[PDB]
Amino acid sequence: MRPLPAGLTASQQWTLLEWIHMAGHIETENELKAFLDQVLSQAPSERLLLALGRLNNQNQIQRLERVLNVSYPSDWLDQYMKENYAQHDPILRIHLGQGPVMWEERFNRAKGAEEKRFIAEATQNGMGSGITFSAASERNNIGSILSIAGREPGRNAALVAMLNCLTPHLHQAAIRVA
Amino acid sequence: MRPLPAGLTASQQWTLLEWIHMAGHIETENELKAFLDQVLSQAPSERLLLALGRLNNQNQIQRLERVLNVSYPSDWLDQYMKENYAQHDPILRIHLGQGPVMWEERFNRAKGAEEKRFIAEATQNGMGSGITFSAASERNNIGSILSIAGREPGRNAALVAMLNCLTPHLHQAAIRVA
Ligand SMILES: CCCCCCCCCC(=O)N[C@H]1CCOC1=O
Ligand SMILES: CCCCCCCCCC(=O)N[C@H]1CCOC1=O
Repeated sequence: MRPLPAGLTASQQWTLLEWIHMAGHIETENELKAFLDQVLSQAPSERLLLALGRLNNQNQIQRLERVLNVSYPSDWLDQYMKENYAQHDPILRIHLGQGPVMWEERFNRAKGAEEKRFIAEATQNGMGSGITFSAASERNNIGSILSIAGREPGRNAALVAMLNCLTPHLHQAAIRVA
Repeated sequence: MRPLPAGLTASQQWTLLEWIHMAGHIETENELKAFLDQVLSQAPSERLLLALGRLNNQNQIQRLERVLNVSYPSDWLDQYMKENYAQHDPILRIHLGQGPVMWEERFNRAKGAEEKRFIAEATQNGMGSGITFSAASERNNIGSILSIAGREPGRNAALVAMLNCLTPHLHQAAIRVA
């Protein structure tokens, strides 16, 4: 169980409490999207996506089970699907449950030709910077990712810690919804 | 979704945050008992039980699915089973999800002969006073009760509100465990 954030203001503590409390009441996809809309309204980004996947033995997604697009550009997602980006996107190779991953950091470390191609295209589409939080359940090798695009979220240590702590609860909600 | 408590101190707010955060990570019966042990250590009682049941159309338990005895006296539970108290105990007739129920209040309103008999026996066994919190999911007509014996918990408005808010999360955990 990931530790709760230190250094939050009373308002930030209350927000996180509200978020986890609300997450525990989510039963439907509509409720989940609506809740993610509200979370996003508190973050310096307009682009959020949650995905649920079946995992390999190293907690990496081997199959996407459910994608809940809250606010990624539909044209970007259409391209991602058409161009087979799932196979090249470094973010889909994360070991879920191992801590938040900053995209710029991960992208800078990419060496493969197809990976670099993807990164260049993501960059042109305003997706060169962002953060992905994750949680995994080995009850049935299933995990979730919460992705937020932009440079500003990663710079807000409090928000990062709050979203990180929310993620396991979003994961349980996503399992219930699925 | 039940509203979060007003008037909590920062320490009480933190406790509730820790409880709901922890509840969302519970996967096994062992984890659930251990967690309930920790919650009980924060309440003026030594007697706690959680039960999961299938519900009728009015959100009353029609069948007990799982009982997790944390600290009810084993002899009391043995008697409860042997003497068919499930059929007479006013607390098992609660409409789950309709707010905390104070036992003394409920017991004072009992008119049936067998009900009164049960109440007299419960009273002799130190179970004349207490509180039952509840939550229900109509996804599959399933609900949980959290019972705590004693007069002192009910007198602590903050604790009552905190436990009440924790209960839906205990319910989701109990479903996962079952
Ligand atoms: C089935 C295809 C739709 C699933 C797309 C899921 C993408 C999740 C990982 C993620 O956030 N990657 C970022 C990295 C840069 O650009 C993206 O998009
Ligand atoms: C299958 C039998 C065991 C299940 C027992 C469940 C009891 C839950 C309701 C409850 O807390 N009633 C109180 C009221 C006074 O005395 C009790 O015990």
